[PDB]
Amino acid sequence: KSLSMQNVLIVGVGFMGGSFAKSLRRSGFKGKIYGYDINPESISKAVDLGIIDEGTTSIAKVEDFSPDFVMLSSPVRTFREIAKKLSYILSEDATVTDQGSVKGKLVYDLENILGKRFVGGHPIAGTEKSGVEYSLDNLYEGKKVILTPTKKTDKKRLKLVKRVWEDVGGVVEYMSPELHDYVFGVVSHLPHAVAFALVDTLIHMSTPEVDLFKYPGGGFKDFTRIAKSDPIMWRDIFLENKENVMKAIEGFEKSLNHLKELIVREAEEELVEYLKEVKIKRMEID
Amino acid sequence: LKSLSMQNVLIVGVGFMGGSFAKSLRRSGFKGKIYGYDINPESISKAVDLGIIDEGTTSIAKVEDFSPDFVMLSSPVRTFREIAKKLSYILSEDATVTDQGSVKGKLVYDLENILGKRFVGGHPIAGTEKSGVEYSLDNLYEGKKVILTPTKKTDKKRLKLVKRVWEDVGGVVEYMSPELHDYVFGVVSHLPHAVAFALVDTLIHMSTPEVDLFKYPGGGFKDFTRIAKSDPIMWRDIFLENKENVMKAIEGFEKSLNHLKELIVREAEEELVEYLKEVKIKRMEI
Ligand SMILES: NC(=O)c1ccc[n+]([C@@H]2O[C@H](COP(=O)([O-])OP(=O)(O)OC[C@H]3O[C@@H](n4cnc5c(N)ncnc54)[C@H](O)[C@@H]3O)[C@@H](O)[C@H]2O)c1
Ligand SMILES: NC(=O)c1ccc[n+]([C@@H]2O[C@H](COP(=O)([O-])OP(=O)(O)OC[C@H]3O[C@@H](n4cnc5c(N)ncnc54)[C@H](O)[C@@H]3O)[C@@H](O)[C@H]2O)c1
Ligand SMILES: O=C(O)CCc1ccc(O)cc1
Ligand SMILES: [Cl-]
Repeated sequence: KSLSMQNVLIVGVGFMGGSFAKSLRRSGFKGKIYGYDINPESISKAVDLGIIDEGTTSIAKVEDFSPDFVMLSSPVRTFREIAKKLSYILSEDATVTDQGSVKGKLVYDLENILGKRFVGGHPIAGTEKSGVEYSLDNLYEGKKVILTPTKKTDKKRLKLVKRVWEDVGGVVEYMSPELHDYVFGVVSHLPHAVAFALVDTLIHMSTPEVDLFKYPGGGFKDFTRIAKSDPIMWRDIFLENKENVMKAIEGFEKSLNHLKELIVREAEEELVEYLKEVKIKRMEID
Repeated sequence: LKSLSMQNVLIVGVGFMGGSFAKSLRRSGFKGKIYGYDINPESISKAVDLGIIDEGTTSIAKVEDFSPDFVMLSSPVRTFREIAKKLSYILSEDATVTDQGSVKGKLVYDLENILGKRFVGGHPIAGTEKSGVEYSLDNLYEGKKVILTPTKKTDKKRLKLVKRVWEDVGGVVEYMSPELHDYVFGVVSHLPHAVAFALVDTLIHMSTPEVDLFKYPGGGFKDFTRIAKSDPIMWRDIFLENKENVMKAIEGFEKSLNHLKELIVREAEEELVEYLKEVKIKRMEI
């Protein structure tokens, strides 16, 4: 009947932060939406789009905003040092949460830094776009949002963050931080990794007279979609989820090694079978 | 008048590509007969029902009553040889045979050995992961590359014919030796298929009694693996027929993947970024 999120801080006002801010307003949130960014232009473009009401590039200026709900949306490796400043600035009743692509250890360090204020999350929604000029107001509609509560999580804040994601249309599901990094190490980080390595392959396998990038129409096209992926976002994911990424890369090698042994032996029905399972499983999801 | 040059067309393999060929031929104003040959009698009746072929047969002998002067081989690649042996005597000396097979190389020379002057090797760089005459399109080749692989033995009159025919359906024709062809598409087509298939195979064997990874397709897995729904027989044929190149391509890819793994393990922040930045190469886009 009447609610309690006064002032919302968007930390890192780019594509995800702006999609959050826009989505939230479009769901009928009527309080303040503020921005903190190291880039004055991220805040400038954002204000000019009516995406935020006001922002800054001083973290100290954030206290004048009195945020009670903070969404972290910069690259994941900026989170810890930002949480530290925030822990001196934020009211004990503020809630802090995030859209970072990695969870695991990060969620525990952030609980430790921010005490009971922290709830880890990750919307599985993305279109590989960069910058706030690209942000959408319906990005989260029908998408899984994963929250990663731990024994220490404040239940009410868990509930508050969950409601909020539902208001922008997300479908919420809980996972342990560790399980999240495994699941997404395999389902998301590993595919990006092989996409980057494929692009690298075609660079090294071109000759001066033969440009392999002239011939995308035979299966490579979907892979070029990594053209748009942000190199700093991915460097940060790869390092922060290092262990699980190595594991996922190893399982893949395992799969690729099998397939190629089938090719070497010049199998036939084994190979056909292998391809047949893969088709069947990949069709199940679409 | 002009097309006394092509009167009776045989499509061998009345599937997605064979039917897309028949459909584009008709659409471009071909008035002659289009016949079909397939070991699957359902391919034939479906093609006739859909107005894609006028008549067809599952009996190779029958093909002689059709009197074909232009044959487009559209079955899985490893059927071409045995089929060719049947055609070498069923077909007129004045007939032309060409193909849409995804591999060239040795198979081109073999087919000019069986078929003589009749044969011209070809490969339209068009299509999708779908199988079956039901998914045939009438505009599949428009503005797509088509690679013809003439040799020192190719009849020049038949080359011009096939080339013209690909142009009448919207194709953009260029030439490659049969060996360069198999190198190029080994790397830009066959390798991305192997990699997509192995990507799916990875989620199968990294799933667990604690988690079905197929439940989370939205972080990159889906987009990158459409082509893993491709047809198992077609791909088996491709991997075996072009094995020396597929193996070289896969090894080259492992060299790239290993490089990235290396940058990740030693947390080489700057190099990683620069490796990922490779995707911003102009060569690539759209
Ligand atoms: N597909 C996706 O784009 C997607 C999906 C899920 C999660 N995420 C997560 O969203 C977060 C942000 O991603 P994005 O795609 O919006 O990126 P983006 O490149 O648009 O924006 C990042 C924004 O954060 C700002 N920023 C960078 N360093 C900062 C710092 N030290 N302090 C304050 N601000 C800083 C940048 O100026 C930019 O405005 C990441 O944690 C990422 O893992 C992205
Ligand atoms: N996008 C693509 O799917 C694509 C693109 C370019 C080239 N190709 C090539 O085109 C050919 C056909 O591919 P498709 O995707 O149309 O496969 P498809 O499965 O749709 O159709 C192949 C057809 O050949 C028939 N067939 C199988 N063995 C046969 C035999 N021994 N004799 C006669 N018919 C036989 C099948 O019954 C089927 O009707 C393949 O050589 C493939 O490499 C495919
Ligand atoms: O599905 C795709 O995008 C690849 C289509 C495609 C597959 C094989 C081939 O030889 C040419 C084209
Ligand atoms: Cl192409």
